[PDB]
Amino acid sequence: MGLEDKVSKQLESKGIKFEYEEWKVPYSNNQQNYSSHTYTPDFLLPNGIFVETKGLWESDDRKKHLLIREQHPELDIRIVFSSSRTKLYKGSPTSYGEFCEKHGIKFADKLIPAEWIKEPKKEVPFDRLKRK
Amino acid sequence: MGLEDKVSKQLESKGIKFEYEEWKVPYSNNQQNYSSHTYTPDFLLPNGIFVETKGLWESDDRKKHLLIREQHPELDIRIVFSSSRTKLYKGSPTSYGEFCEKHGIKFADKLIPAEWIKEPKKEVPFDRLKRK
Amino acid sequence: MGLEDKVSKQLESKGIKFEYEEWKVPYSNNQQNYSSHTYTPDFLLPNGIFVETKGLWESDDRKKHLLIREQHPELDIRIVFSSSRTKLYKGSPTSYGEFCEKHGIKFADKLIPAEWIKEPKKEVPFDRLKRK
Amino acid sequence: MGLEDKVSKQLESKGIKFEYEEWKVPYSNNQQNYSSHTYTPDFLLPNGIFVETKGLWESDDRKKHLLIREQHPELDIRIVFSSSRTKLYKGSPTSYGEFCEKHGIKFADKLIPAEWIKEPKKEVPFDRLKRK
Amino acid sequence: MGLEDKVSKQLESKGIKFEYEEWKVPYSNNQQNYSSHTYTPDFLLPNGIFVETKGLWESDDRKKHLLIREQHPELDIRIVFSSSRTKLYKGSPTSYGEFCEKHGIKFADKLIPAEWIKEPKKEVPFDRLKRK
Amino acid sequence: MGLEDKVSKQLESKGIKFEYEEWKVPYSNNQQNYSSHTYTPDFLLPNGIFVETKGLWESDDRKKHLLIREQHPELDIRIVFSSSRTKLYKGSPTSYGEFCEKHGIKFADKLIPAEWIKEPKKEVPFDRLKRK
Amino acid sequence: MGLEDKVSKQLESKGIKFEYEEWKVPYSNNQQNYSSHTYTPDFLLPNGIFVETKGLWESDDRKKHLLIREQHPELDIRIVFSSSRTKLYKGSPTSYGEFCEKHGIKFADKLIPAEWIKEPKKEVPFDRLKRK
Amino acid sequence: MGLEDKVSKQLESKGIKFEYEEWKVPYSNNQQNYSSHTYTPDFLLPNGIFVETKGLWESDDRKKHLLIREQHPELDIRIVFSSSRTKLYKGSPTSYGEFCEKHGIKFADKLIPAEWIKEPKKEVPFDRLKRK
Amino acid sequence: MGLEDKVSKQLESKGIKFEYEEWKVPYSNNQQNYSSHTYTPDFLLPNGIFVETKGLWESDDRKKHLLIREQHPELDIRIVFSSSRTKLYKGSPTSYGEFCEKHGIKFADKLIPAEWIKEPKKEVPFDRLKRK
Amino acid sequence: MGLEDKVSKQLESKGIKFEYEEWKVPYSNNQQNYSSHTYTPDFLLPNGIFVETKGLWESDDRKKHLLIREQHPELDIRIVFSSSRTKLYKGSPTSYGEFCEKHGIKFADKLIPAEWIKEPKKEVPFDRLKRK
Repeated sequence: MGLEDKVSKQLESKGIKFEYEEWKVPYSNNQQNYSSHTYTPDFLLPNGIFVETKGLWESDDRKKHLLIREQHPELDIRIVFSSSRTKLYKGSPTSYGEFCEKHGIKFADKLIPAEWIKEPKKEVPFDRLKRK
Repeated sequence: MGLEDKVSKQLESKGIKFEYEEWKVPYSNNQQNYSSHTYTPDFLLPNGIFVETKGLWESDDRKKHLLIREQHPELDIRIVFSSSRTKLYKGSPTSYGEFCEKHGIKFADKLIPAEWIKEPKKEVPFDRLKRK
Repeated sequence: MGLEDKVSKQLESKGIKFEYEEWKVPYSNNQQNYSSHTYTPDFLLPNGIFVETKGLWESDDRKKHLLIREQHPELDIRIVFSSSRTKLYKGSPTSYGEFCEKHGIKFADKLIPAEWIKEPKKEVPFDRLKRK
Repeated sequence: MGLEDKVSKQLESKGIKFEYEEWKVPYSNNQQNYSSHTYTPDFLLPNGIFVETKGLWESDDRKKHLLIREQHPELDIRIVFSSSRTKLYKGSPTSYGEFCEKHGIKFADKLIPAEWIKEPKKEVPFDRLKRK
Repeated sequence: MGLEDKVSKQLESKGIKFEYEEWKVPYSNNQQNYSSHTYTPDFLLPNGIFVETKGLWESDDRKKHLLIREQHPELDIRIVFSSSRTKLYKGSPTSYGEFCEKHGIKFADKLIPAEWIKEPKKEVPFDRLKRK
Repeated sequence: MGLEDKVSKQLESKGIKFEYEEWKVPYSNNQQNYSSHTYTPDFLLPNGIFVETKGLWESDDRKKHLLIREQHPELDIRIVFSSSRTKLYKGSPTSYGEFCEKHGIKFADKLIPAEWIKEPKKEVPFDRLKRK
Repeated sequence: MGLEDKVSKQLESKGIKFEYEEWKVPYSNNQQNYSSHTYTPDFLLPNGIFVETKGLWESDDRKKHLLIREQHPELDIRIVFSSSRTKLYKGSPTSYGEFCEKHGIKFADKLIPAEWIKEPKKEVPFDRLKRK
Repeated sequence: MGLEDKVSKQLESKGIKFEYEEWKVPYSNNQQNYSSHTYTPDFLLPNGIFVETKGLWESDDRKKHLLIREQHPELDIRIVFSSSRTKLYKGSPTSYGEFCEKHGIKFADKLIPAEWIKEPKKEVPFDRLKRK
Repeated sequence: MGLEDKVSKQLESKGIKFEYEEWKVPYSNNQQNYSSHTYTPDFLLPNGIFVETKGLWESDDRKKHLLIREQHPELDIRIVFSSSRTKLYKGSPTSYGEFCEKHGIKFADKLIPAEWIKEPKKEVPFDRLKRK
Repeated sequence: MGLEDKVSKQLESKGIKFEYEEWKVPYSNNQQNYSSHTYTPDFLLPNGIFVETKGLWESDDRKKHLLIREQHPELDIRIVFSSSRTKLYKGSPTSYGEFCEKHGIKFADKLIPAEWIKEPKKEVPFDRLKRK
């Protein structure tokens, strides 16, 4: 390279004992791959609401939930738990419920609340969805 | 499913007509992949300063220089441009130099400032480094 | 309620003439009201980069962009301004470009940079998109 | 468009095989979608102070409050918590009260302070309100 | 006052020549009176949109507009100007238009844009309004 | 009206059926009235320190003390409480002292700290002050 | 003191060659003087508005203005610049106008707006003010 | 000024009965003074660290430490209290320890941690200091 | 130098009794050493996760962790606390758990979650890592 | 530790082939060193102010001024350049003047402002200084 070379020459002219393309700096490049996936709620109420029954709620499941929320604010996806009191990880002070309150997720225990069922209808962008 | 069953039965008991796992919600998983690579500075001065000559500076090149600054603070890496007055893109008001200034990247034009070569020697962690 | 009755009790005893749940405060919210829309970028490069040529870029087209970004992080969308030098509005110290830089939106001026065109190809989830 | 045609021109000449306005990005917004609602505080004192006795105060009843505030700055609404000591959610360093203080919401515990009752009377725009 | 007196005595006991309720500190107390008022748009389009014709646009008029926006986000009130180019105050660099863009107000010159008229209908809370 | 007329005629020309100034939008004008008053500290020590005794500390009292701190920084005003351990409201975790600490209000209990009385004399702007 | 002795024996018990209360670290403690001062606005219209004409307006005069603003919120003081277009200082993307806009300072260009002069009179706390 | 003249002239032609420089606004600007004060750590460890033991930690001394950190960043001064638990003041919801963490001050309880004792030496500018 | 001479004559031309290049203001310039270091995680599961057990965990160990995090983003390092319930430090409203939650650090209590152990393996950059 | 032991035990019973303290993570913590350096203002005005004239203002010296401000807040050091317009560096969109305003440094062009010359005296700690 002209510039690269002109520079080495500059160093050589001053009798500078430098090192040429000898050392390498190890670093890790974080690529962000976006893999596209699908998530199917368990029940779709007539009023447009979506309900997901969940017994055990893994970290994957949670994150994925949150992703679905960020990317699709037009959807109402709520979770019915067997025990909203269950703790995220054994020994942890945080439950499925709390974590739900935190990121504002509507949830309930054992059965879909009558309130939810009786809620005023809202359009669901089916065209945006993919049926099974 | 257990809890699932119960829910669906609840729904049927109230005669609510619902859709059972009919639709899938598409979403993309923002995966952060971390691949790893090496960066080889052009010259290593006797005082410990690493210098990279650079005619044309690309986008990748920039990000890359930035990852390294974060992942390797101990290392002193500087750029020497054919022209720091060059723009990142056609019509772009922002220039190489402005950019490096904006990120704390010491740089210069055409040749290595004698001042650089005169700065007091500093240690270099050859251990953390690999060779060619 | 218990707290409610306690509170109404203290007041009653104290002889505080007061009104219980008599008035309703007319208020409004847009919480669960997301109307589905579409945004057709101007160009789609093979490597997958979307380009949106914009003359005037008002404060609303800005909101829409940040919006579409959050909802579609899997897509690469940049802007070719007629002038990134333009201020958010006459009377602002900030320009279109500076906005884009702060918000990490890739942009160019008048024409689509060659660098962009020569970037390494990445996938595009056409399913998640509707074709005119 | 001119900019649009210029951009498509450069690309055409350069031989860049590209797609012009072919795909639409399904996105969503709640911009102009405000559903009208009502909030009935629990008590209305003669001096005009509204009091809302609240046991559990979740992260949503919070949003509604700040909301109703902005929209009705002319009204005086305070909260009698069963416990302002409660944290926003188990796992938070912040409590109900501290939230209220930061956001400038007047609050008491268990009972309506006498001080409140004895404050100097101020008008109330009953027209702007619907009575149950 | 017991405490007040106990303190003076304390000062007297130490033969401290202090001054008693002699000086006053002048300060101004800013009361926030909320006067309730009304604002009548000039035209109400069938699609729920409100339009206000405006020739001259005083500071009062502006502020009031903004108030109406903050307090009633459920209403669509737009302004048709004779000259959106007119400057706020003579000599000023800011126009009715710019000020409009700034606070995101939809405006137009001389006539209601056909686009506006053709916009998709939206409910108007008449019950919330007061007719003339 | 002129521009008004034109608009309405435009509307009629397209046969659009509109409502002409039919409804008024109610809103409250947040007026900031600035009344002015005086504050009379209980004692003025020979060193320039103003002291206010205070058994029970009300809400008005607090705000008032705060206006003065802003409007009159030069003046050194301190409170002496019968009990700084007292709460602002029943059940309130927050106490007088905590409050003054939170706002930089030097205070003390029962009696004037001899340390105060011992602090070096500072000027007092009697000019800016009024007498009784 | 106890802690000192417990700490010095600990050191000594380990044979730590330390230095005991040997060196004095110098520094400078600061207090704040308050010089009473006065600012004479240029004009005082019949409605109360105080107008101050201004050509140059450096950071120094600006600060003093904001200061006066804090201490005297009850006063309406506007500025008539020879040119609000003049930047705060050479190089700044900001001007006197924008600065004032951001700080709530009501400003104008060349002459006192007819609008100001018409605004409905409001009382002035001449008590708080000193006459020339 | 020319601006002053012009402004009044326009005021005159319109016949506005204004007041020219007839009133002064009393405000108080505050100057800052400095005291040549001196501090004195308790112990001076071989590795440079200055350890100061502290029983009751007055907010005053708390200020000094803040100053010294700043004024002498070349010095390492840590604190060892009889209790890093003690609260800043009566009823204080904050402990000395919290204080030090908020400002980056290294502390310890009862005796000097061995980790500190073994910490690597670092020059101490005895010239910038004074001997007892 | 020119400016110096122009400035000194100006002073002299006014008869200003000033002092010329007489005093030297002392200060301390700082550089930053970089000591290469290493941290040995406690366990390394088959899927890549590095687990580090922890009882006490003071600000010092916390910082080091965050540091390691910055420099080595490609590494999954979690912590198993004896009790995440333990506050960062006495008095803090925060605990090890919440701290980690806020900082993205994946933590657990008492033992290594079965979930972690099941997570799908991911590559480790052993190049970047040194073996014991 | 007991925690370490327990964690591995559970790992063992489940039969997880893990690696105990088998890998070190190379990271680099950086220490901070200080140089006893000395600065020297150009002129020392009677009122205390130290005026330093400056032609080309290197970013290096820019750092020093920052340090000195901090390390010696008891001193007033201002700058007079041959141009407060000059840019920090080649292609720099920032002027020396801007620099000083961002850090609160008082500057002037060509000669020392008379305002400075007439500014009220303030002690100068000649003891904390050294003579040329």
